[PDB]
Amino acid sequence: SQHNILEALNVRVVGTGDRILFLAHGFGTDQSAWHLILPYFTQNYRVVLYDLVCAGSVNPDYFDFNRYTTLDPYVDDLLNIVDSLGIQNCAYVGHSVSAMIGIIASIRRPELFSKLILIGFSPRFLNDEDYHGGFEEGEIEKVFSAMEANYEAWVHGFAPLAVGADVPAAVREFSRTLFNMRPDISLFVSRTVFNSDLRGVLGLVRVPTCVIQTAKDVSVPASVAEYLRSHLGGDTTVETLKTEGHLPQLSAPAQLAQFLRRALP
Ligand SMILES: CC(=O)/C=C/C=C(C)\C=C\C1=C(C)C[C@H](O)CC1(C)C
Repeated sequence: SQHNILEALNVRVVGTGDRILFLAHGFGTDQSAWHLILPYFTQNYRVVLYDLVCAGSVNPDYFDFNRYTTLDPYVDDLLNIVDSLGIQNCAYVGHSVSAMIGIIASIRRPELFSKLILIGFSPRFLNDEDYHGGFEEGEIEKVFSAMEANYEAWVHGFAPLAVGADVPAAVREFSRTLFNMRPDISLFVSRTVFNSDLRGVLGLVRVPTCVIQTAKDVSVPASVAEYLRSHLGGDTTVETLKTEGHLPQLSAPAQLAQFLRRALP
């Protein structure tokens, strides 16, 4: 139930250091997205990885549509893993939805995180009055229709856009993990995430935070970076990668590793 979570979400611990580094993947991927970055840190860090319940590498029977209606159960899962491993202090790297999860988690448990590293992070995707998130409700409904009508065609068109840079290996990988997801789960999670809004709680963040924005993220306008600088409550830094795309850990691992290396405690 809540009790076999380590096996259910493929929790793996690698590396040698005392300092615990948590690598948390985002939408459409699983923990294998970190495999190019991982060798940069395993000599100096104790690295914890897991898969979100919605990952295609997780048994889809674990995805309870009745439960996973907001981000809060996802946060519960993260903290359950943390507590189950007996982790009292760690550095946390969250990509995409895992960035959103980490924000909430750090408000709940400020003492747990020495540092938040947020990659491809947005507090809100939908545009509001005086807020450019990058999407509109009508647009999103058409995406959901395409996903339902022919998920695989959608993935085929989407994966290259999301990877952004001309790195076929990265596109192929992101496609693979998207195709592994059960289509109805992908759609449901997308609905959940698109209708989330963390703008109200950004000021409550107390933990030191590094935001790593990419050059041209389909999910995150450049304006969001400055917004986060203005609104995040903790000691915050914002930095921009020179490479384009939503998935730097696959498309530009050397550059991402460099940024991480100097941001990490
Ligand atoms: C079709 C199109 O161009 C618009 C993208 C539509 C998808 C479904 C967006 C998916 C996601 C991206 C990849 C990264 C975000 O962090 C989380 C979120 C669920 C919003």
